[PDB]
Amino acid sequence: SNAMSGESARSLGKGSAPPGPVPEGSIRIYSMRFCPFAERTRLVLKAKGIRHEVININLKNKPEWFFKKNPFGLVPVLENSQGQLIYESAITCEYLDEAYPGKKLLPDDPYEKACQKMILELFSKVPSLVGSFIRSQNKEDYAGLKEEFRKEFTKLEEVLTNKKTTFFGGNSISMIDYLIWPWFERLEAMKLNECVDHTPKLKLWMAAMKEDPTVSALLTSEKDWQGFLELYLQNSPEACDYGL
Amino acid sequence: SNAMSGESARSLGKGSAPPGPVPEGSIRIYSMRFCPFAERTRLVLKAKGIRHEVININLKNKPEWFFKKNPFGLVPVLENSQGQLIYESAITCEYLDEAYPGKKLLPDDPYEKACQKMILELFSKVPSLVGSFIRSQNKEDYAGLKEEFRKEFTKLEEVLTNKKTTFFGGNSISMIDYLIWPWFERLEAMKLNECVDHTPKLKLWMAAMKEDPTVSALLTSEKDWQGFLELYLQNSPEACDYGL
Repeated sequence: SNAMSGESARSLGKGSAPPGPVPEGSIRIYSMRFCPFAERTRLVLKAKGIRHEVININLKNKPEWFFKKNPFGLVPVLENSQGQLIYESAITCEYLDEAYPGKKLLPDDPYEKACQKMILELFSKVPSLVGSFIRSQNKEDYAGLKEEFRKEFTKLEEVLTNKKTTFFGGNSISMIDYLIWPWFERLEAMKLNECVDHTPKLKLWMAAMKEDPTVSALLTSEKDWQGFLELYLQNSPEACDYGL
Repeated sequence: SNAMSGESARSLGKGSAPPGPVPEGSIRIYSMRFCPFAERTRLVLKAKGIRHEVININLKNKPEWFFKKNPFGLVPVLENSQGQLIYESAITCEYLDEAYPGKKLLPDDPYEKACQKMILELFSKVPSLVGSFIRSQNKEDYAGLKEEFRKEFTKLEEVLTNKKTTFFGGNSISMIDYLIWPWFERLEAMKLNECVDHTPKLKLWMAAMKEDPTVSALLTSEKDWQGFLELYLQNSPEACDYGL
């Protein structure tokens, strides 16, 4: 398969040197191959056809210089040739949509843009629920979390039902779809396919997202992801490079 | 004193008569007189000179119809004559800045606009610390929380230092100052004024904000705030109307 983004780039850990300045005409993304928050930014870069380079950060052995890129020490972080730094996944995505030409991902209409950001807050509980599920130590907690997924997924189903459209912002894929897609991308890998069996519009949306050329170009092995996940929970410095 | 931002409106609770229609050319804000998040929205409405009506919600006796304005059941909520509903304080502020004429509060530059949103994230721990502080009942826990305030205020002082500006978005007042002002406005009332003494530029920004005409027009009694707070902590249905 053709390696996209920074799918083959080994991560930078403790003792790595700070990278050199970003070349003129390019934008750098500090990312992690399996981070859903950094995937939002990689999806936008691909969709808009922005020339970019990827540096992967070993999130379980972070270089001290990374905290100079983002004081929170989290990926994604964008860095341009002027040395400007942009962090927070949603801020990185909105910045790229505004600063570069190509397909316009967010609507200009103030209310429509506000709707995409309100849908993002309707989704906000999913990332921590995904977190609690992966760290689940017994069958009782495990089963209850599946019911929570169904409850949160129903709120998204309601948005699609009212909008009477395939995607969260209309007939075509827009910003909001790319912002929430990295968590749905892993549902099958997490064995959570049953959580969408009472949300038919969201299940059709997932199928339609899998067919998008940008989405499709970034898909990776479900087994590299489970393998990564096992090591990440063990706080392994080898987690972020699993499969390389 | 002269009320120009819903200071005189008794809150609507369970059983109360819901409001009429929103007049054409005006916008409604569902608010609460002492809510710092809804205050961000009131500051933006006043600064831009937007015709608006304030409806206060009794947060400790919430009408069930309010959940149809915002499924989260929180203020602020904007509602126009077309029936569009906008919620989440930061979303309500950006929407008003984009949709209406008057003074521009957010910068035109994509990076400068991204900086405002990253500074809001650097401030994001302050509301939860304020929550914990007001609930503190131990001398050790009281002193400990003050050290955390000092550390969060230092992150804000560093932004002002690096920028060499009076305000968080330049040498003139802008969106970001209004978004964080409602918490600093109350430090004196909470007996936390001394927590800003180690952050000189932050203390001068507080003085400068106090002199802004928009900030000054929304001035309230420190004692009304304190009295409201005691009752709010007791989950009293009389809290939101304190002073009326």
